[PDB]
Amino acid sequence: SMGVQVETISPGDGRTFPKRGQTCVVHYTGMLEDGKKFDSSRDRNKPFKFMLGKQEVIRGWEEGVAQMSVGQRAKLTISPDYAYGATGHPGIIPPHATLVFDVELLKLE
Ligand SMILES: C=C1CCN2C(=O)COc3cccc(c3)[C@@H](CCc3ccc(OC)c(OC)c3)OC(=O)[C@@H]3CCCCN3C(=O)C(=O)C(C)(C)COC(=O)[C@H](C)NC(=O)[C@H]2C1
Repeated sequence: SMGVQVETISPGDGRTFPKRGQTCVVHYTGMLEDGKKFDSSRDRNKPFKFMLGKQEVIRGWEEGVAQMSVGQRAKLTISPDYAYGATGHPGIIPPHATLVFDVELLKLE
């Protein structure tokens, strides 16, 4: 029940929530719980896309972004259980890391 915490930064439209099969178009910035940024689609000036229902992203995103409506900006705090677990992500994220993502849901495709 606490694998991902979603805290609203600015609201969306309150009606359009992503469904399985839909593609979410987002800008994000990921950091360790300490605060050290490890990636951001904003640094590439190009939104990230992922389709729900396909195991395309860590579980904290799959459940976390589905709680967001189009336009919403939110802070997602994801336990290692819902992220990279005991293994981490090769050369990026250590074992048992708590992650924090600033996510803006731009549109659905
Ligand atoms: C210019 C580019 C560099 C090369 N390039 C990629 O190499 C694509 O890399 C990914 C794409 C989609 C999802 C993934 C990783 C997955 C990782 C693989 C995966 C998939 C599913 C899992 O379960 C079912 C899982 O369970 C363990 C693991 O990333 C995630 O889910 C979460 C949530 C979505 C945002 C990224 N995410 C992170 O953590 C991070 O910020 C990373 C990966 C450290 C850094 O991301 C990036 O640079 C972004 C994405 N790269 C790109 O935009 C393209 C273009």
